[PDB]
Amino acid sequence: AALTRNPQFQKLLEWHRANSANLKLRELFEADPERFNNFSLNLNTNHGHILVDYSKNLVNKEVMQMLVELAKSRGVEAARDNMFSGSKINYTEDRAVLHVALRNRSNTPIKVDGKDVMPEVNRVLDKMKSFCQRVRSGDWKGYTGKSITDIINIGIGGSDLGPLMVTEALKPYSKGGPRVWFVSNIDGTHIAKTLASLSPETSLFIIASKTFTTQETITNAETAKEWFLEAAKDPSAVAKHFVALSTNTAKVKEFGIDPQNMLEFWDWVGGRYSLWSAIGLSIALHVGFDHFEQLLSGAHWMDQHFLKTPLEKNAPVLLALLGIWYINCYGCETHALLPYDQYMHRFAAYFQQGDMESNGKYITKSGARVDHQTGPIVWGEPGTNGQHAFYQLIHQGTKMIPCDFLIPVQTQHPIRKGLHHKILLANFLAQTEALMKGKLPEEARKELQAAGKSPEDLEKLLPHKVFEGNRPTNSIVFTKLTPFILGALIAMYEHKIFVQGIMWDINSFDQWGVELGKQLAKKIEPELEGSSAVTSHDSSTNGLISFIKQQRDTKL
Amino acid sequence: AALTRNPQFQKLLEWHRANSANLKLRELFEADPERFNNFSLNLNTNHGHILVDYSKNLVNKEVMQMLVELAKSRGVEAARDNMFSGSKINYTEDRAVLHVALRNRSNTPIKVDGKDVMPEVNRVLDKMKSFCQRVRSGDWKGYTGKSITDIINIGIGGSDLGPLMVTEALKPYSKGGPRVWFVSNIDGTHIAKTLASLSPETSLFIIASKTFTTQETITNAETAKEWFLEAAKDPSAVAKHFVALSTNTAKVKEFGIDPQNMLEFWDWVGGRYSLWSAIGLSIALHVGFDHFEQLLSGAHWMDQHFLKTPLEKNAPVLLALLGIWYINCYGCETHALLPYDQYMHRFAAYFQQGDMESNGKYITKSGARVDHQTGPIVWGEPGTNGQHAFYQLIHQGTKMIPCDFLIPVQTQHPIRKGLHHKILLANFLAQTEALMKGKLPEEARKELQAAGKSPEDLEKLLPHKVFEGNRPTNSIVFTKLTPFILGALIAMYEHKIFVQGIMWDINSFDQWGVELGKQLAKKIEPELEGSSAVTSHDSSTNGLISFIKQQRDTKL
Ligand SMILES: O=P(O)(O)OC[C@H]1O[C@H](O)[C@H](O)[C@@H](O)[C@@H]1O
Repeated sequence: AALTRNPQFQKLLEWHRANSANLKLRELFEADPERFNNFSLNLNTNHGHILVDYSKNLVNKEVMQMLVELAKSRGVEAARDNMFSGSKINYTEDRAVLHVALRNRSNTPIKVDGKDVMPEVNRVLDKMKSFCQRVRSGDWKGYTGKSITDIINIGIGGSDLGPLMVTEALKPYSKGGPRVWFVSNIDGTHIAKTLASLSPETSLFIIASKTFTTQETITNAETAKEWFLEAAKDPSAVAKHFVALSTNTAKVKEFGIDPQNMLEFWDWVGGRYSLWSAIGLSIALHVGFDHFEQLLSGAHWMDQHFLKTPLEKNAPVLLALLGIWYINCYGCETHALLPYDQYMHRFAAYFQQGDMESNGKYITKSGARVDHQTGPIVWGEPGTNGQHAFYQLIHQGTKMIPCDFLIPVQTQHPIRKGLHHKILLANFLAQTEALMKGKLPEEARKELQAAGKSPEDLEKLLPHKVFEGNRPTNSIVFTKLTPFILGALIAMYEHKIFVQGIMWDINSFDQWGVELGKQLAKKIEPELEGSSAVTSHDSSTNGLISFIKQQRDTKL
Repeated sequence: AALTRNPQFQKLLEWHRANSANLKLRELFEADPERFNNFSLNLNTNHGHILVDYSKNLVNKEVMQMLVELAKSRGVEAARDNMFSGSKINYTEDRAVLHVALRNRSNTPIKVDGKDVMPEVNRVLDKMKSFCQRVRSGDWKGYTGKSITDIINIGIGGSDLGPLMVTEALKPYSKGGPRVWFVSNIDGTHIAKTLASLSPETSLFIIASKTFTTQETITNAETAKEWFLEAAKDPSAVAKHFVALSTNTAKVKEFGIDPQNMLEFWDWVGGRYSLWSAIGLSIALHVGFDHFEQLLSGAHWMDQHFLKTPLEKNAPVLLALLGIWYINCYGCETHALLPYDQYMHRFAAYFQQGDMESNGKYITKSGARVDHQTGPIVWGEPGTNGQHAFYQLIHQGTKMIPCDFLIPVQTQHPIRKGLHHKILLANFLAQTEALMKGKLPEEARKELQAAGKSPEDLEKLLPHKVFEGNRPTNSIVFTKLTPFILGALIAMYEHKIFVQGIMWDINSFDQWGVELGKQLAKKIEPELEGSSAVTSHDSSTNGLISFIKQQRDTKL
């Protein structure tokens, strides 16, 4: 595997072995009054600032230099330039990787197979803009002559998580827009509970699927169409109530939607990088096309920051390198995303797909099996909720857990003259300070002494009250969570993921690991029908099927 | 540390070192046709069946025997009896641990300080019943004389997660009940967006907190009171719209709440074990007291199973033991909970608190620091959604991740003559089969050959298409997700957590690790107010505060 054979990596690992035990965050800060200044980036986007403070990490000047040299030796800059120029860097599928084209506001040509993609990107955006105007204005009418009140996105994974997360995060920008609903699970609860609250006369369905063959999405779409036709009783009315977002015109036609009712995207748009494309239609419908364009513009700003900045001062590069340090040198399995923002409640779930489906890989570009760790398990809940759930384990468990804490300076709801946001900010700051500093036995002893505890009760309680500290965090703070800033943040993590994949020599852009489960499910489907025993699998699968058939008709 | 010095543990570890590399799930099933039969428990509760199939784990007869022996020699049987009898097993706080008393339907006396707690448990339950009749019938009137249509639970952590997860899971049982809302985050978005959808005339607030001084909860509660009084304009009207789940009589009275409308619980009720207490009021209001009683009865059934069953066939003990094997022998940091049920969408988040805040610990009963791992990081999303987000990494990444797959046989929504549920079940079954079996080079090769790939393309793609398999799972299948069965499931995991804590020699029932962040936040809060530079912390905390003070003025 290319990483472990790399001499710059071996140097880093050797240094970690010899010296890492001596790194103490409390002491790093005491020895260096300039530590924050030297280990943070303050990015002025001209539409707000993003501060990436990486000073509370187990690093020094030497470590950062070694990490930057490693990025250089792994060819990160050339790989990046190849992505942006439309090279077919998705080598297992022989595809370009061009989510950066979707938000290329500059309109500089990007060629695939000698042909500029920007005219077709811009054509679809124009069509999206026109459609959003028609629906949001009340002009677009349903089959009984009423304006649309509800938009229902039907899709799963990449066709669900982005639009859901973004509409949730940008909820204050949705005033006067139609309601949005997301249906994703094949579990019939999902579509049933949604349809229960809706009228066929005023509901517009958006069928979102790159392939247009995904079982959950097509089944859900068929159920929706059946519910719709039971009321409308007119096949021609489908064109007023269903729109398709796909690359696969043939399958869209087969489902019963005309290409005029389809907004297209392309094979070089990965599903988990797709919200910037036609897949973002439900975002644009909910918040308006203007705000959708600002989302794209913010991503574009971050794209240019990634493209043009020297590695040592490049935000997604530094984030990627810190992650490699913890993954490949410290062996940490996980990475927590902890946004102190209730609107961002689905941000961590989004990056579960974005990170884990990209970099949860084990074969390199050479065909070699990796002999090192690749992508981490991503998880998290918004602050302050998480503090009262799982921070006990972060402070006093036995796992090292790199955390990114995120927060806007300005709240969308400055209620009680700012009291709530003041408290929120205080907790944001205090938690990373606590994780860094800890509490020494001598400090805990004095607290117990002052609390009026007896020598007997004191000694029994003391060790439980000690915080070992030295737990590293990033703090990412931004002026306000606007559409533009959100776009910049999402793109920043997209590029972090890219940099890590290149350093591991894996393909961040394929997903062969989902195929086997789909195949085995198609085999089991027919076996569930009827009351005969199944014997064709291992004894567990067979036994679970027996239980299902036995318990099917028990009237509880 | 006790565990590492235990001879049964050292034997298990030595066996792992010598033999674990040769455990292959495919081979284990091939060699033993009785495997499912001998490595599963089919529990008949008389109100449905719960099948705990642990056969797809990296264990054999000898391993389970070694594991059960370790549980015995770590004192699991004696510790359990001590919990059930009211012994003060929460040893750092000198407290009993009696969530089992809350649902003790048998009413067998359980004594704390020589006094039976059951009369008081039953009195509060009776008051809850009365409250439910009043609100649900429409007899409880708001300040303008109208029936209540909306219930708002205000609370954090254990005062929020349980009621939220259970009302979400039991949504079908809520017919005729008032709508329920949960406000928890201090982030003012949470209360603001909730109150915007509400009428002061028809909304009832439930303030959930032991001390009635918890900062986030009391601040949110005070904001709700202010909004209410803007419309009502009469301090005496508060008593018709605010109730408390608390013991602090004076504070509740000062708030304006009729002390009649305070429902009590006790210090032996841990927050993360509290939904079974007065804290469950919002559940009982939403689905009715009868269904709440069914929830308690399900937990009671599992309590009796845990208490009376020999270890080798005791469901929560076996789950705990498999966890110890993966944590302390294989070194797996995480445990995934994957319910194939949209109604269970908050189940994993609930057990983040239940598990991580319980067992994210590092000091043993003797005061010594553990020299072994304790509680895992718990995470997950409902199936099938997770398949399209992160299962790529579970199948083809570099992490070993024990997963529990959960599903009901019968759906609450059998739409399209059961087609959706048939598909859901097929995926549930197929994913654990896939994780176990993988896909061999010989199988992938035939697929590439059929696809018409060239010799060169076949060779290059082949390793990317192989699934190594040997990834262990539990499958937990149950007749239907009723209130009773849900209660049984929650209690099962409560007791799994308890068993692991005993084996690690830690206190599952305190939470000293949340204290430091609370102290540091209280110090920072007043520092944010004015314009002056803050220099009293480390340079990162100071620099982050400087950025906040500079950016809060910026106009975008
Ligand atoms: O957009 P679709 O063609 O319906 O595919 C949706 C999804 O399904 C798959 O399982 C893959 O995990 C993803 O890459 C994707 O987001």
